[PDB]
Amino acid sequence: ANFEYIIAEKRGKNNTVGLIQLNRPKALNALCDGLIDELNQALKTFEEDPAVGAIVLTGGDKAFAAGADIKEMQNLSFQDCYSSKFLKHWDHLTQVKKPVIAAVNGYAFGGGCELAMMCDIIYAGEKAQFAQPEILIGTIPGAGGTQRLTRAVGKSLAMEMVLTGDRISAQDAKQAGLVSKICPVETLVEEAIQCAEKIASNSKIVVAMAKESVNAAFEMTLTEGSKLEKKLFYSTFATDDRKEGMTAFVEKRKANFKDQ
Amino acid sequence: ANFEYIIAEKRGKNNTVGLIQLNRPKALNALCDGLIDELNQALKTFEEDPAVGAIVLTGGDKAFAAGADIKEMQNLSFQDCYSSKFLKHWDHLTQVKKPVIAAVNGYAFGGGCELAMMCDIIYAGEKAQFAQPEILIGTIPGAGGTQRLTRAVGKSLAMEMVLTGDRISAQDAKQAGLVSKICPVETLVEEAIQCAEKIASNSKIVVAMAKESVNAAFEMTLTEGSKLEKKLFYSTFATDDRKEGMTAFVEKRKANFKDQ
Amino acid sequence: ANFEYIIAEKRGKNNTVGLIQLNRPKALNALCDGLIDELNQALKTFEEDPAVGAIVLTGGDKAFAAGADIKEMQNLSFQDCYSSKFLKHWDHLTQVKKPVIAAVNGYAFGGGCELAMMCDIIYAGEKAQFAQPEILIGTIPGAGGTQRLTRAVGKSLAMEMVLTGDRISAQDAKQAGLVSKICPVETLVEEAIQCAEKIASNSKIVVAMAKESVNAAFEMTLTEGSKLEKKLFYSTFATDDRKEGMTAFVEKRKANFKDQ
Amino acid sequence: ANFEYIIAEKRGKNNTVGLIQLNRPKALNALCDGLIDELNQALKTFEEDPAVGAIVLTGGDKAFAAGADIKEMQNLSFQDCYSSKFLKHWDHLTQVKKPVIAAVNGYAFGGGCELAMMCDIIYAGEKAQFAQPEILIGTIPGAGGTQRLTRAVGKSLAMEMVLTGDRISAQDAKQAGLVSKICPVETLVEEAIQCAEKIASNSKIVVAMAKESVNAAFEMTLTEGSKLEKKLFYSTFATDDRKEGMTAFVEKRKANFKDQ
Amino acid sequence: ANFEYIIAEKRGKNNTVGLIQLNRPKALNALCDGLIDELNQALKTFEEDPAVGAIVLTGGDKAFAAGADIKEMQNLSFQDCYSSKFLKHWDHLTQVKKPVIAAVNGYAFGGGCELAMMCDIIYAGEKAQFAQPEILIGTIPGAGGTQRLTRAVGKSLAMEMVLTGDRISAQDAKQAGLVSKICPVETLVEEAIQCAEKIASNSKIVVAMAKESVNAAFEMTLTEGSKLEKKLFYSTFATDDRKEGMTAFVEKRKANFKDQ
Amino acid sequence: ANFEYIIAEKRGKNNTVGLIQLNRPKALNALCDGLIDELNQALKTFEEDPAVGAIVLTGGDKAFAAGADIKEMQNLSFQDCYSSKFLKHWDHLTQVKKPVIAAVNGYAFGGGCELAMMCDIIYAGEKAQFAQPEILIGTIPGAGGTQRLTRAVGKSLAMEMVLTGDRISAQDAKQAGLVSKICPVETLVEEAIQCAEKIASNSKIVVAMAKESVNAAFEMTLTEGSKLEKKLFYSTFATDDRKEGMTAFVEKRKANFKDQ
Ligand SMILES: CCCCCCCC(=O)SCCNC(=O)CCNC(=O)[C@H](O)C(C)(C)COP(=O)(O)OP(=O)(O)OC[C@H]1O[C@@H](n2cnc3c(N)ncnc32)[C@H](O)[C@@H]1OP(=O)(O)O
Ligand SMILES: CCCCCCCC(=O)SCCNC(=O)CCNC(=O)[C@H](O)C(C)(C)COP(=O)(O)OP(=O)(O)OC[C@H]1O[C@@H](n2cnc3c(N)ncnc32)[C@H](O)[C@@H]1OP(=O)(O)O
Ligand SMILES: CCCCCCCC(=O)SCCNC(=O)CCNC(=O)[C@H](O)C(C)(C)COP(=O)(O)OP(=O)(O)OC[C@H]1O[C@@H](n2cnc3c(N)ncnc32)[C@H](O)[C@@H]1OP(=O)(O)O
Ligand SMILES: CCCCCCCC(=O)SCCNC(=O)CCNC(=O)[C@H](O)C(C)(C)COP(=O)(O)OP(=O)(O)OC[C@H]1O[C@@H](n2cnc3c(N)ncnc32)[C@H](O)[C@@H]1OP(=O)(O)O
Ligand SMILES: CCCCCCCC(=O)SCCNC(=O)CCNC(=O)[C@H](O)C(C)(C)COP(=O)(O)OP(=O)(O)OC[C@H]1O[C@@H](n2cnc3c(N)ncnc32)[C@H](O)[C@@H]1OP(=O)(O)O
Ligand SMILES: CCCCCCCC(=O)SCCNC(=O)CCNC(=O)[C@H](O)C(C)(C)COP(=O)(O)OP(=O)(O)OC[C@H]1O[C@@H](n2cnc3c(N)ncnc32)[C@H](O)[C@@H]1OP(=O)(O)O
Ligand SMILES: [Mg+2]
Ligand SMILES: [Mg+2]
Repeated sequence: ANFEYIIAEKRGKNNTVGLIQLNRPKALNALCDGLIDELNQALKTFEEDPAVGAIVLTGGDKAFAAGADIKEMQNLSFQDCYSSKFLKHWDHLTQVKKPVIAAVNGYAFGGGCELAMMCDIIYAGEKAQFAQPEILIGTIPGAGGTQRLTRAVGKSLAMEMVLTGDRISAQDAKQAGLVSKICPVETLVEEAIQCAEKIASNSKIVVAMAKESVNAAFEMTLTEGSKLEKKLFYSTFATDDRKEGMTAFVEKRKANFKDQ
Repeated sequence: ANFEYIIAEKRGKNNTVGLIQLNRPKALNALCDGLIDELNQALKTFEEDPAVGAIVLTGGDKAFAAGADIKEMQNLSFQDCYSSKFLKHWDHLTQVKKPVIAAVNGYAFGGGCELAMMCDIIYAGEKAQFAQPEILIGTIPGAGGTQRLTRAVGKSLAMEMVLTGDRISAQDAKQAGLVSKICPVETLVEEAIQCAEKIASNSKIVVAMAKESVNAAFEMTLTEGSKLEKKLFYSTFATDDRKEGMTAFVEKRKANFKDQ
Repeated sequence: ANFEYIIAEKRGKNNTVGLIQLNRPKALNALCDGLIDELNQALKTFEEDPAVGAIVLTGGDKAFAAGADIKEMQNLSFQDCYSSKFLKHWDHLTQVKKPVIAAVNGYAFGGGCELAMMCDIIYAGEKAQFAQPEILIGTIPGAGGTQRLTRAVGKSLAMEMVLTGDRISAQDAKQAGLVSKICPVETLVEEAIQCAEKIASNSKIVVAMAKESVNAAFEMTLTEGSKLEKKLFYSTFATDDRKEGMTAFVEKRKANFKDQ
Repeated sequence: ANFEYIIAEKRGKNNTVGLIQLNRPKALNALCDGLIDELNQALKTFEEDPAVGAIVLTGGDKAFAAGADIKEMQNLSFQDCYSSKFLKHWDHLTQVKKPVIAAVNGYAFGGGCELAMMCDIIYAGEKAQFAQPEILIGTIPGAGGTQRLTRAVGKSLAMEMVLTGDRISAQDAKQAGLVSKICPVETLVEEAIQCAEKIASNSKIVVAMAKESVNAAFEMTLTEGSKLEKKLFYSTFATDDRKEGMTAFVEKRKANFKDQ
Repeated sequence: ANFEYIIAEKRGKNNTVGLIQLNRPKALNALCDGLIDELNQALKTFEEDPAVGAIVLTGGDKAFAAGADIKEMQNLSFQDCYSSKFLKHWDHLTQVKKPVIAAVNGYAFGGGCELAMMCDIIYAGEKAQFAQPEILIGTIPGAGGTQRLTRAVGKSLAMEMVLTGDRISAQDAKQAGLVSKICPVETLVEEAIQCAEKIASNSKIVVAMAKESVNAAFEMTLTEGSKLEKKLFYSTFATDDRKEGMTAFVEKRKANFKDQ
Repeated sequence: ANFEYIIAEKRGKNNTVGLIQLNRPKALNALCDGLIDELNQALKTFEEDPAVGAIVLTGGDKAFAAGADIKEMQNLSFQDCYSSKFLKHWDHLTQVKKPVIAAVNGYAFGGGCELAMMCDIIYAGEKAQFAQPEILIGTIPGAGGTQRLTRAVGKSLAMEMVLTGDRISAQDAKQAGLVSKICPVETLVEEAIQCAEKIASNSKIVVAMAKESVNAAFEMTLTEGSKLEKKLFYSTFATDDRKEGMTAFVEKRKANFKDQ
């Protein structure tokens, strides 16, 4: 559809991966309400499509997302934070059932780093940079900059970034555990699509159950997380893909999953 | 007693280290019911042995453990998994009170990675590989593979492995946090025994309390985890080894612990 | 004030950073009760000063802190713990609202490692070393040596250090996530003061909210932690520094925070 | 609007209370998808309405709600539950930030008891009956019938109701703590509206913060829940109603809250 | 089988309920090692029986259980308690998948109250009494006496019983939430068996899922409890009894469950 | 002493119970900073006094405590609450390791209800009343009024009291779980002292462990709470009172505890 701030298209072979690109190179991909709206619409369309198995959220080659639009929240009041339209539709990424890969190129600061952290996998470019400069403008992160970041890179580095606003390179993010792979700036998006393709080639119902169990590691205690994982594991046997997948292995052949 | 799938013996000076070697070079150490039953028996006898202070779990030079036998759970239905005696004796390692070290040589896939992740310390070989290919056969990890992994390597890398099934090298595991030390393939087992020897050289009662204190980090909040650690710290003053160890510091000599 | 174990002074330009140096180059900065008292007093004075924005905790070039004085706790009984004046004023550093940076040079063992882990940021020297040798004296870490360590470096490395007492290098500490920056031995203290200055230049009220939100990651679930972050983010709009910081950005100028 | 299964209207003086009634006497107010969709619409309309301060959910004199429509979920398969439009929009009532009072008359079984427990306050009639008969049809509660009930009436009584499917009288629910007030069958709705009017007479912002603080008790530990309550207590000081409410108290007059 | 301290028999029509009666009227059913072992054996036998659907745990008319045998743990030591197993095998009731009903007649003190609290449902006689007199002998509860009690009766009453050792009447336990139904002394066992029969008539697989859902209300947060309950609810559709139960309702007939 | 708002004295035989009375009949025992400062001092001296075993907190015959002084927080700013001295030192009552009983007579509103809930046991008079009218002045509870209340009386009643500011009778508090015993207005304090004396007749070190175990119910999961109870149960064997208490029981005599 006609989008002013993003470009939604299905990339890769078999049209199984959905690429959501943020088109705003004049503001370094500023996350305004209009952009967030289009982003949520695209995510819903790809999540409600049987062909799409995974989504790849990317930006530009110079900056993935420079965070929220300060020009909009400048004059916001405290009362305008609780009972208003402003800043309420940011956590839609956390309610998606299909895997979402984050291709980060250039600056990913504030809302951008929060947007990437909300995604399952994060692929960063050789020149990518992450930071939480909220402290430099008199505010703190508001979408996971102090919760997901701390759990990923630890307290020592999280405290520094959040309290100093300094940037970390893609290498430090890889070494700290924030990102899983570093790819060239020219092939970052292609590598993310290739990864999404491999993920979409598996049983979607099982992929969702897996994502749910992995995400449950930050909301439960290990003892209960294990029991919840085993219950989801038991439930996999109710699907036909489980029988097909295991039967293919014993017969030494490729499995043909039907998403059921 | 006789064993068909494992080799159990005591190693190290004074025979203070119990070695459990998975012996099935034809199935890449497939974790079948027979192997798990013998593994639990080997863990039990070493647990009830007052001479053994630590246990070392190892496999083969090419494969540590390939996971559960897919040929056995192929025909299993949902009703069987929930209330039938097939997949119910995998979590005995979590109940072992003595420290356990996992000498991972070669493939540690699926149940193997979980088996190693359930131990306290994991020593990996130069050519060791870890993966969670459950998604490739139409299922998800069922022994905490999505809980302990996520807590160690992070959501980004854990999500990829669980959703893509791709392998990670020993170097990637050491940098993430899954394994602590990388050893040559020919010296892995001996170095793990040498580490177990150092552990067994301390008071077992205090070694058990310390092991329980570390495990509490994944089951309680940081506030309550510190209070529990405080009470366990106070409990050490009720043992003779505490007085002996501290007295062995003021007096410049070697401590002679008595496990009491 | 006159101190016998520490040297409290305000370093850096404009006197915005408070430095607490443990001066005991004969027992490797053994954390005696008298030292802990002076340390708590210095922390209180800096925390109750409108000029100090951040604190830097450091020791000697050869040793940061060798842990609690075993000479004192040698003869303590089980009743003397749960019920006396012994080992009770250690966790005061956890209640300090202002950021604290740990400049670790040389040995940081036992209580010294826990003392460093209680801080928000840890800068380690090239020759610095961390360890938890409590197991060698018949005791276990009782001030967060297992809780804050396991959550940072992982179970495998934490279990090893706690059950073996081996020393990890500054490089390994950074790769695991315990420390954020590896600074030269001759410039460690200066770099830490510079970092503290960069933190003390931001809105103190916002810096406090940021620290508390990051600490919440270890006390709450990811869902509730995100909602607590939301309310804290909303509360920033009630301060004057929030508007000044954002207006300066829109106007492309420097922000002059008033700490309110 | 044109509702086929509900009757939404603003009752009470000043139209500050929104009444949502379920009109399906021929099915004991069975919760079908159409009924739930209309229920969610009425909730959103009253939530966005600036005049409505509280909502009152009620049914018939003989049945509040007899649970979900079994005729619809009869042929549903396991795959249908994890997809395909089925059973997703039931928890919308928990996201309503405004207080909701449940006026229960007659049968409140299964989904009806869950819907009542989802509300903040529950007023039951002299003849009201609560039960969880899911077990009698080969299923279990799926919208909190095993979590909120257990937390209110205890494990002993919750187990009996869930495992046996027996009913409890309004007198039993009040003594157990499930309902707060027992009103006559002829004046249950009026008393519920009166309670809603009293709640809609104070600052809506403070009412929202209060409701969130109460729900916080079931999502965190007592230590963290107290700190959030304290932070919310600090936050309300930024509102004008806080100053007006207290000023009126000091001056012995009626406070005129402006909801800001 | 041959039991010296208990009487295990299968009571009720169709032999679907297993009754475990503690036969020791000379020590008020003091829970000794031998008694606990026999109790565990009887539980295991009933749990591994395809006919028994529920278990009824009862004692004498004057005493259900007077707690652990002080004559055995008198000369015990801290070392013999932490490492050497002398007190374990008590939590065998927490691992039972089938519902267990506690018919409490007379004294239920210390271990007896803990034994009853570990069961799912508790039926108390008109003259039954509950207490935690551990404080009177210089000890505290050790089998969840403080955890399960505080979560049912409240902090005020729990604190009083634990710090004073006073007894509460069956009526008080009923109003507080520790007992669900008060039965006459001469009909307590029969009514308890009747309730067990009502539980032993539904799908065992679904009854187990329901019990596990209720037990989970004390191990995690509400938001996570709702998710697990919803997932377990979805899983019930993979069983045959679910379809049979719902089809019988639509057809207005009795359901014939087959435990699958 | 020279107190101006309270009357602290040691009542009961042998002077083993410390009575703290709030003397302010002209303000319904308003909790101002001066009262709280003296209350903390009275709690400190009684906690350090080796003869006092329990404390009893009481008010007047007409009012226990009418909440914080509104006239002192009227002109407070959002920055003052977060940075200034105002509204601090209220949680000291929760840090008292010795048991504390709350004798509530008359009004217990706002801060008074929270102050009473902070104690371990609450004895209420026949005419006592509890309420949380904070909502009527444009504020919410700020000392656990929602956390501890909801966890005791339930969500249904807690929501009503917090959102309507309605008063509940002493009978309602007893049936809900807020108070444990109701006593005549003329003998409330005497019965409270008698209860405190009973608690003071047992081993203080064990009484402390017991209180710590009960408070643990509101900070951890049921699984972890049970394990901590066991460790505290094991730690009790290191005390001499444990041996004395059990030795007296088997010998049918009265135990002479030595507080160690
Ligand atoms: C609860 C739901 C909402 C909560 C979400 C959390 C709140 C937030 O995210 S706060 C926003 C965080 N702040 C930031 O991330 C950093 C702000 N941006 C910057 O500092 C810099 O622009 C930076 C470092 C990224 C790159 O700087 P630089 O290369 O020098 O180029 P710069 O001139 O500044 O940017 C070019 C254009 O991008 C604009 N821009 C950059 N970032 C933003 C932004 N966050 N908002 C609005 N405009 C922006 C610039 O203003 C400029 O536009 P123009 O000249 O037309 O006015
Ligand atoms: C908690 C209750 C249970 C929960 C546990 C969680 C569930 C699981 O663990 S699922 C099992 C894990 N999944 C996998 O391992 C995917 C399997 N991929 C492989 O197995 C590959 O063998 C791999 C990559 C390890 C090595 O590949 P490769 O070197 O080419 O050897 P391969 O060709 O497969 O043959 C070696 C022998 O090992 C057998 N084998 C390997 N893995 C398994 C296995 N998991 N089960 C049974 N047999 C196996 C092979 O079938 C083969 O035997 P054979 O010639 O008689 O047919
Ligand atoms: C509230 C809960 C708080 C408690 C939480 C956990 C409890 C603890 O912290 S236990 C203490 C930590 N344990 C340890 O450090 C094990 C000790 N190993 C060492 O201390 C070594 O000295 C080490 C490795 C740091 C450096 O050793 P090295 O360079 O060879 O020199 P060394 O001779 O040992 O030290 C020089 C002086 O420091 C003293 N010293 C070193 N550490 C300590 C100490 N922890 N306590 C007392 N004195 C110490 C030495 O005794 C020696 O003094 P002296 O010559 O007068 O006898
Ligand atoms: C997020 C996941 C989704 C959310 C999970 C929640 C889903 C659930 O698990 S809840 C489903 C469980 N609910 C129940 O079991 C209660 C079922 N109802 C009954 O058992 C009885 O009707 C009962 C006990 C209320 C007594 O009613 P009674 O006085 O005997 O008269 P009865 O004839 O049964 O009812 C009159 C009409 O109501 C219908 N009715 C009653 N309940 C239902 C129902 N739950 N569904 C459909 N129709 C119903 C009856 O079928 C009958 O209609 P008709 O004659 O036209 O077929
Ligand atoms: C990891 C943790 C696992 C273990 C944790 C469990 C911790 C515990 O349970 S500690 C035990 C706590 N229980 C108690 O304190 C209650 C002890 N019993 C009593 O106080 C009283 O006997 C009471 C009130 C029940 C009834 O008293 P009363 O009616 O006057 O009759 P009484 O004479 O005392 O009892 C008759 C017989 O029962 C014996 N008996 C009663 N209780 C016990 C007991 N707990 N242990 C051993 N013998 C007991 C009596 O000693 C007496 O035997 P005998 O005449 O041969 O000496
Ligand atoms: C975060 C750290 C701090 C957080 C703690 C939480 C914050 C709070 O507690 S907010 C305060 C909440 N408490 C209240 O709102 C109740 C205020 N009290 C009342 O309203 C009365 O008790 C009431 C009407 C219920 C019964 O009182 P009543 O017998 O009718 O006569 P009343 O005039 O009100 O009382 C007599 C004297 O008591 C004074 N008084 C009563 N309550 C207070 C109070 N909370 N503060 C100051 N003075 C009070 C009255 O002002 C009056 O004094 P005066 O004649 O000199 O003006
Ligand atoms: Mg890491
Ligand atoms: Mg109750």
